[PDB]
Amino acid sequence: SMEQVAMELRLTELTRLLRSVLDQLQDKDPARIFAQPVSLKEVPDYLDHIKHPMDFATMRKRLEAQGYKNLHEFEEDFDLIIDNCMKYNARDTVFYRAAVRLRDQGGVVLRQARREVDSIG
Repeated sequence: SMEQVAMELRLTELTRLLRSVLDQLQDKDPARIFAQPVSLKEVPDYLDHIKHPMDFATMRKRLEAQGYKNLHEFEEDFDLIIDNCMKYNARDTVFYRAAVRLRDQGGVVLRQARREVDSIG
């Protein structure tokens, strides 16, 4: 149906906007601490601690399959990146600190992304 196509075009345009958002958030991680999944070879207990691991490569795979239906879903995954790190790692670590700085810097990007999502529809 034409209605189905129109909905598909809206999801495509959302995907474009989310890709730009993703790029901007990942620029706020110049150390590439959040770029890839925590390796279970290197941190074998990780899944005892963290029940829903997340990282930027995993988000990018979801995104390119148009797997984010709205901005809330994308933000949920971004928050997992931060929140998982802040639980597993202590306050005195480069990991935790990186997460805090990513959260603080990413909030600015996401604030305007929400306005754009609402504005364009």
